[PDB]
This record gives sequence, structure tokens and C-alpha cells, in this order.
Amino acid sequence: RYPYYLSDITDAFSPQVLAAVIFIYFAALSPAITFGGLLGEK
Repeated sequence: RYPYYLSDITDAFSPQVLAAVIFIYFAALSPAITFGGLLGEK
């Protein structure tokens, strides 16, 4: 559908919080990167 697509143009309303979100992307979402992705083996 449209997950990140929505956070594409709305990525300017959050600058400082942007870095923060990355800190968690480094902490919690560290391993989530590879986990989850192929949702349509077709």
C-alpha cells in the first residue's frame, strides 16, 4: 500500500526528532532491518 511513502514528503515536519528516531533505529530497530521484508513470496 503506502507505508514509507506517507513519511516521504512529511519528512520535513520533524528535523530534531529525525536524528532521535535514528538513535532508536540504531538501538531497537538495529536487528529489525533484516527481520521482516518479503511479504509476497508469490
